[PDB]
Amino acid sequence: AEELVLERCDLELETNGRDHHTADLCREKLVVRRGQPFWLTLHFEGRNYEASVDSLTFSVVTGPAPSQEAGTKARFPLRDAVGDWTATVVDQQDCTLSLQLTTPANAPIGLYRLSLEASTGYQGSSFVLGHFILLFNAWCPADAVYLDSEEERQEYVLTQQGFIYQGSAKFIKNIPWNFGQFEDGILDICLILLDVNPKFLKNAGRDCSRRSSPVYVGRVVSGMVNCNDDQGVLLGRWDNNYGDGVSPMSWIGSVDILRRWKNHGCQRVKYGQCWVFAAVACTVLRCLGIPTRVVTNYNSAHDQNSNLLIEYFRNEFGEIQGDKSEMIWNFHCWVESWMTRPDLQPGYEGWQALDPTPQEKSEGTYCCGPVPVRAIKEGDLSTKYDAPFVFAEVNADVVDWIQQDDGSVHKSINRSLIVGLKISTKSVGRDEREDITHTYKYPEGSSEEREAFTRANHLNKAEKTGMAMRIRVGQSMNMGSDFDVFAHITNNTAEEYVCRLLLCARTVSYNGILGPECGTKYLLNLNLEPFSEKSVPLCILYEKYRDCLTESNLIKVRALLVEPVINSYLLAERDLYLENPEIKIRILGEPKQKRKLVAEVSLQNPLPVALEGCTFTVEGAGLTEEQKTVEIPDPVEAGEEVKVRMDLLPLHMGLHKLVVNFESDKLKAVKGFRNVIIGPA
Amino acid sequence: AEELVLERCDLELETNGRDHHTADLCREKLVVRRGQPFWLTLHFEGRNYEASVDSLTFSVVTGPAPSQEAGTKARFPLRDAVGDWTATVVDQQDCTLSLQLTTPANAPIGLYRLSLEASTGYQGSSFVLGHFILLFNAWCPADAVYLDSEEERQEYVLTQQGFIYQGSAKFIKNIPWNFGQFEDGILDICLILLDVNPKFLKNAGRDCSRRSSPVYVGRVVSGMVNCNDDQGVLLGRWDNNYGDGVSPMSWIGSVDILRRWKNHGCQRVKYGQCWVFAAVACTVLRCLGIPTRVVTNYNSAHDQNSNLLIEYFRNEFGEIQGDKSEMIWNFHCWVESWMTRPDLQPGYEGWQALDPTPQEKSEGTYCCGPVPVRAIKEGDLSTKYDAPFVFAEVNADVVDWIQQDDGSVHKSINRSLIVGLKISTKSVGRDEREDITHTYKYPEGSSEEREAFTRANHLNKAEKTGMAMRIRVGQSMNMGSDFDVFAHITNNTAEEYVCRLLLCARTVSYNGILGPECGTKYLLNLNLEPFSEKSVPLCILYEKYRDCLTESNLIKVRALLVEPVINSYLLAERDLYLENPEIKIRILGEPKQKRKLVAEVSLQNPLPVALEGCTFTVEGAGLTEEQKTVEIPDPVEAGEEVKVRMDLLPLHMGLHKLVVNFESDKLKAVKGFRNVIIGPA
Ligand SMILES: Nc1nc2c(ncn2[C@@H]2O[C@H](COP(=O)(O)OP(=O)(O)O)[C@@H](O)[C@H]2O)c(=O)[nH]1
Ligand SMILES: Nc1nc2c(ncn2[C@@H]2O[C@H](COP(=O)(O)OP(=O)(O)O)[C@@H](O)[C@H]2O)c(=O)[nH]1
Ligand SMILES: [Ca+2]
Ligand SMILES: [Ca+2]
Ligand SMILES: [Ca+2]
Ligand SMILES: [Ca+2]
Repeated sequence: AEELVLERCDLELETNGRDHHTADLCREKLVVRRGQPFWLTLHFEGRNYEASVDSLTFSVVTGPAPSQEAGTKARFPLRDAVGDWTATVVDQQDCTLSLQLTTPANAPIGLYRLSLEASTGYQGSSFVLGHFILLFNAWCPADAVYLDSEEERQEYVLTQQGFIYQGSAKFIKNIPWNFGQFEDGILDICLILLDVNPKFLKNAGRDCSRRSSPVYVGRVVSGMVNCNDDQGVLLGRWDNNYGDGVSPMSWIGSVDILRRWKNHGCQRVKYGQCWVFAAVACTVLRCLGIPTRVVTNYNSAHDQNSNLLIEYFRNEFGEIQGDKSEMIWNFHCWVESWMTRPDLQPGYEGWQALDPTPQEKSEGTYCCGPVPVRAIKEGDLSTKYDAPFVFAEVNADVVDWIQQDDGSVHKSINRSLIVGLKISTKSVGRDEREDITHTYKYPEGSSEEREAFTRANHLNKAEKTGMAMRIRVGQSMNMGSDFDVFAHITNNTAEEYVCRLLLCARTVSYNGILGPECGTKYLLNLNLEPFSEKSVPLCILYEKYRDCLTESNLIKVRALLVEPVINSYLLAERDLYLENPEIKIRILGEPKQKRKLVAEVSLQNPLPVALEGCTFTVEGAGLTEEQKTVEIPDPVEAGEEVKVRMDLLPLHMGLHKLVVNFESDKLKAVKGFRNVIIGPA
Repeated sequence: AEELVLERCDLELETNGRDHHTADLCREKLVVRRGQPFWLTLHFEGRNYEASVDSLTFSVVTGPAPSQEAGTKARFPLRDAVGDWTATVVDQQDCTLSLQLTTPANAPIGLYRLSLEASTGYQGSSFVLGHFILLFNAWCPADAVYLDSEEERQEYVLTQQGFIYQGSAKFIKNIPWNFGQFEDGILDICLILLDVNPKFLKNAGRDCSRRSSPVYVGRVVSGMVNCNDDQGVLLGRWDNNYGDGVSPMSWIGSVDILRRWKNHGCQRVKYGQCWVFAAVACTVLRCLGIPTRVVTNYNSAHDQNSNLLIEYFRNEFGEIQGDKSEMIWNFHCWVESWMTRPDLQPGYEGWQALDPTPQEKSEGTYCCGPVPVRAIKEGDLSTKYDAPFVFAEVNADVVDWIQQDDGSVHKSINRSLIVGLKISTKSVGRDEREDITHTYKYPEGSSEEREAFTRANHLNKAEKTGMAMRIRVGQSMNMGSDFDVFAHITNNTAEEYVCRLLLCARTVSYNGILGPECGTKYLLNLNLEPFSEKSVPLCILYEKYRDCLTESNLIKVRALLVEPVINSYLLAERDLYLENPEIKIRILGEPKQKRKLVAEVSLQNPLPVALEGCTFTVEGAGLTEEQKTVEIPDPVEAGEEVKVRMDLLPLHMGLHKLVVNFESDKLKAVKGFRNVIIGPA
């Protein structure tokens, strides 16, 4: 009469991980997404259920201080048909009972402890079934992070390899990145990352209860990448002397960054920069289920303190004399996260710009975001989370002053530089770049742009010698060779002029730091004939820039054309990206799941001098569980090619993007990638 | 005593089709590759083998007139260990006997009839086990068509969707093509194609015996595409009036072409052009196992009768007055097949240029090929199969004569046109274009090129006013809008000139046919100031070219600059490709094998006028067994976008390239493609 119910072999079906799009994550722990029912199988050694005999209720607690009011702890009874924490009986057969548990769409994210309390009237018992991790659901309708396009959900959540776009605005290069959010151990690393955040240390219960909202999780996640004081994922150095750590450009996948962080206590890992911060932030948010895409903005006005107007003071040569002034970044990277905003006036649901790179502010040094991109486009700077900084970054106006020899400065015309240019992020389902510049700004000169700027109360700036000049490069220039770049002057006036044109080309880092000039040509008496174009060539030599070039291979050409009669100053500036040698990747053998695959990577040295200490680094999520590195024994000469073969074992079927990086003493951070389609065994 | 051996349920294992890389082809018929052993399972209803009791020999015949000397018929006995037609016993279990049959590497290709003659001493019997198709093996070492790189074998044989590169040399567009060699029924269509060829009609036995060599099969296959008289796959019209048939540019996959051919008796299908001939030839050869890649050559000297020197006579405006003269083709397509050549001096193994497009010759009208590309590069025109024609196509010299008003003609300088330019074919394993121009020609001005030209006994042609002119387009121009193209003159001489510059832009077809001019600007007194560049603009209007534009969207700009003092003629010509509107393709639902998948295709109309009778055609090998076509009910207006949804059921897992074509009255043959990765069920 009324025998105690005893259970054994509780199994949390890994088939529901395919249902929850957490298939890769379901390795020795059950990971599911909120707002969606997940299968649960219970095995007993007696009566299968005996509902008319036994009543049992589930209790789940996630935080260290679980609270029912806070939403971190909830207990629910079992019923045969449907607060939104619901456990229901799908079926009973043999000695096995099959249940379907449902989590609320606003449930907090984190590790959960599942306990069952089965009291059959008299007596009864309580014990823990297991542990599971609840992530944001991009497929669950009414979840804050919901995407209506399945391809969009797949690319912005499930896809582990993508492109980080960098280089120059005129010539954009897609550097491959392996986000690898589902690489082994990363989810626990992200949970540790959240569990050591300042809000949690201050009040763990408040934080764990507040982790339901994607906006809070995004703020914390981006903050944990090299933003706040004490613990962080990365440490930032911009001075181009990364001797004691991994170079910022050397990175090819964020997986090793997180692994380095957790393995060495929780010390900031090596050296990181704006793209690295955005890439690891996107890895964390994608792992946690928040749809996130890394975005690059070219000619970005970073470090200005939310400033719409930047004034540059230049000398007679056009070089900027400011010692306090911060230069326009060649490009800046930040992330965008797809979520709904219930703390703002309705209609701001969508892409939110989270900038994990710390920005200078009067309040202090701290990363901006998340601000709806809609606010930036409409100029609604009153929106809560760091709207003016991002808007100023995209829509800053730059004014170039040239110092006259007599007293005051004179205004020059620079039409070659436009801020917030060629905003780009990887397209959904393709390798092509998607230009999202329209998402942040309206078309220039439109009524809609005018009203949006008026909303920011920023209506300033559009001209007053019928001449123009721009920098032209002709055909492409590869890194490691001397090449010519031309300064093209277009005179469409009856007047014929004698002028002074000053050309200076300087090795420049991606964040605007200018090194010493690698090319200089000054003409004090240049004759511009009427209604004609004149092109003055500047020869840039490999030897002149080799020592002081960045790892971003950026070189800035500046030209200043002065008409003396009317004393008119015309300025043209353009950033060249010296192209690295291509990496030729050959896949050897038939590519199949859990089958040895050989990848042969080779590059042909493009320098006059020999390359020494060459090292190939290869990383892929689904292609190799661990990063593969090969060191080349002997130096590689001027003509010679470096070719090596690395064995990989891919355990995931499907498309994966293998990223390769070659590093040498004279050539650094040359990237390559190859799409690999793994078949079934 | 000595019971008769009776067999039943003979099964030709479809698992060996995965072994033979014929997995897609193994549908209700066994297709295997020569030079490799294929599994065979025999079921009996008595003694499993009783070798000490029964001796049985296999006999296979392929042709209609099988001959042992010819190699079309061969009979071989069964032994337990290894003429190269070998049947051996791998294993015996229960009532089942498992054999492994081996075909010779030089075995002829075609349909084979497998017969077994089992005589157990006294009596015995004979009967047919089944039918199988033997194809070229690119994986079998020592087979003539052998590739050492697995990726190369996969792309040049197994890959069913690729790119046909066309457009202009300066701006190359990759048109997607669905070769679909493994699409249902195509292999039988190709065998019918071979079985109706002239050599077979003349002497079937000789042809079937000669089908062992890939060179013979290639000659016949390329011939059957619109080359020889009577039966052919395609019929060619170049006059741009394809009313009664499918347009040459409308095609997106060669599968429908072959199906149209066989379904309607064997009548030439619709209208075809050089790329169509090459595409169907590549489909046939890839289906038959010969590694083949379609190759495009820009500024190709086709229809010249193997001529290394082409003379053009032009008027005062630079327009070509020749009424007999054939113009330089903007681009020409042909195929390349990988095979060894035993009919030539050793060392010509490799890519063979087969040009299925019929070329004018003194002997008659007939397609060239297969000539080793090595011969073209080395200038060894004595090589057997149409070497001088292809070499002349790539390395022809063009001389432009401008007729003087007084008597004779005067020689002009055209540095804007170089023949055999930007030779390109789809890369192996990627969508990127691979430039194979180096494969046909050595670097200009090198000693190796000089000796190669000397081998062709073609050493002619490199100049004698320090001026130059080229056509510049600035930013891209989309089709359906007016745009400006500039004629850029560079004077680097102390002399200042007054000159006459004549600009004429004419709608041009891809094979050089020039329609009426859509832009004209003539300046009789243009002033070029010293040491300066002058750009003269020509406005090309949509209304001016809409009626007479080709389906290739090609427009040829011609500029003639005449200096009168020294009477120097400078010529610049360039072909623009008006870019079509992009097709935005959205994949809806999770993509899985044998699961309904929705593809939404949409394009935004780029014309001033409305589009009527819009029709979307969608084709994919592995995505749809049959071509899917949707007709848009109402006209699409100037602003509006055309968007439609087509259900597809993909039955093959893996990567497939879905090709889409949109056709309307005002916009024609706009292409798009999307890579689709089909997961398992
Ligand atoms: N500006 C720039 N152009 C590059 C770079 N690398 C290659 N290119 C080539 O430069 C060409 C584009 O130059 P463009 O913007 O048209 O200059 P312009 O036409 O002379 O005014 C392309 O053919 C590119 O392949 C680079 O780092 N910067
Ligand atoms: N020549 C040509 N250029 C095109 C076409 N369509 C787009 N373009 C654009 O033209 C630019 C390249 O022109 P380029 O060869 O550098 O001319 P140039 O620098 O003015 O002498 C690229 O930015 C292309 O995007 C076309 O059909 N023909
Ligand atoms: Ca988007
Ligand atoms: Ca001008
Ligand atoms: Ca090749
Ligand atoms: Ca000049």
